[PDB]
Amino acid sequence: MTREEVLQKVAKIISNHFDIEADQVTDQLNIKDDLNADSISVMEFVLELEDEFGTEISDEDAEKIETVGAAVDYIVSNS
Repeated sequence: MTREEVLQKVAKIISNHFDIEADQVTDQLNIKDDLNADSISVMEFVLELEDEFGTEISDEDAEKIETVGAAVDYIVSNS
């Protein structure tokens, strides 16, 4: 629910789904681009995060909030 739990989970699920480093994952390293994750996948990642954390993610911002920081900064700031 907090920035910690969220940041961790996201970093884990992401570092687990892709071949990125859970330690390298930085706000300046968008996974969507870095990993080049597909578009459809976004519909899934944006869901799990919205479910686990329990927050509504817009359809537009959902295209920007696809980075380590762009994610937590959204889930947290949104609460």
